[PDB]
Amino acid sequence: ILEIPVNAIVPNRFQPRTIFSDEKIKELAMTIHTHGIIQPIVVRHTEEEGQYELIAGERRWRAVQSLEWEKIPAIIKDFSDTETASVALIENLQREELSSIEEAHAYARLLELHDLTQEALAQRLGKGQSTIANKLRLLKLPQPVQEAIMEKKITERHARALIPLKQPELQVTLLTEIIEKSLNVKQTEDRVVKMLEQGQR
Amino acid sequence: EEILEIPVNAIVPNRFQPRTIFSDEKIKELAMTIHTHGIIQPIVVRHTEEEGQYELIAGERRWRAVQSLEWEKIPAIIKDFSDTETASVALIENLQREELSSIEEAHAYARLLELHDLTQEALAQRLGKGQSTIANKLRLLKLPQPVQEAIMEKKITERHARALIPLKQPELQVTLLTEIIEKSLNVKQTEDRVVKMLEQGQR
DNA sequence: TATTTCCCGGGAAATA
DNA sequence: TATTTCCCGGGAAATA
Repeated sequence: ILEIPVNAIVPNRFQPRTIFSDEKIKELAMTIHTHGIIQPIVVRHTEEEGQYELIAGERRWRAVQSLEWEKIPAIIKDFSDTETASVALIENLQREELSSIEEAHAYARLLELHDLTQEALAQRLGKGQSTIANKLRLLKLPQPVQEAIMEKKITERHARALIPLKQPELQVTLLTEIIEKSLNVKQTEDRVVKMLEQGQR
Repeated sequence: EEILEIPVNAIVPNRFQPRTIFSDEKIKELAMTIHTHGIIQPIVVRHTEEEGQYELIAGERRWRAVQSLEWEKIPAIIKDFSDTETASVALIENLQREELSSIEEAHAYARLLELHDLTQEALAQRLGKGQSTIANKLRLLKLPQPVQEAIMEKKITERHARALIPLKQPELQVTLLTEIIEKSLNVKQTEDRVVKMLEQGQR
């Protein structure tokens, strides 16, 4: 038995997220408030270190979330015969892909250090000179926008669509609107066009 | 160029490269390809600060395969690269990461479904994908081996191979595969070329 | 391994 | 090199 952070636990990832009745949870939380915690939750380790995935006791975990405890008693499971092999597969599938700005910084360094042409770099990476150029352009964008690219909140084309505005204040404005209204790039491109007619008036 | 045999014990991973994670099965799969035909693409290394010790530049995967095969020696190409060159070679490789082919993913999905007795829905949930995306990959496993190789060798795209499935006859599919390559057909054309061949099945 | 339809961002050709 | 244009396969919603 181990006490683990309530924030570290996530529901069973293969199953759909369960939705419990507030009354049934309150009814369970009142059973914990009276008699205490009686059965610890069962979890395992995720790909990340500080993070656990719930196997059993999702109901009890939710009860202690509402009771606002920082810690929850838990039983860790150390499975290998299948788990470790499958975790290797799922990780080999969900390979961590570098963001536009990450690549842009990588391209910038490679061009500075080894005095390469964009053509030369594009050749090596099996890409078009224009693809390299349009990534490097993103480096001129405001740091808030660059973070949104990294945090994968927006796509490359989203950030590219902001470049024409040229004014950092106008860009960070739309960035928040893109996220809040979940705008696609086609919408984002139009939203820019319309703001460059408000620049005329 | 020049190939030389060096001690497996003398080689260390690329400093600037992040600590790689390889599947024991994928390594064993490579080691068994070396054990059978007795041929390896030689690793690229350089000399360290110490003598008789080499630092790996490329081919960490192949080096690991020969470690498990328990050979004392590994064919290698020495390069006089500076800490900057070595670091940039690590970057360019970290950029041009080998992305898994449709068939590779299909085989991965099939195993994951066999192992954990999961639904396609369940797997799709875990991988953050749509049930249909999982289904349509697994479908490719029914295609002729020539077509499956073309996917792997990246001669055609997933959607190309998917478009062949309706031509339920393996002979008709391998026919179009060659036509897709020869005429450099996109998927839209390949879909039409199939429709037209299912009116030649009527005639 | 169920299949069809089709929207949309990657990314490169065209262009400056 | 930097910028504009826009085609097309990934991949998921819909599934006469």
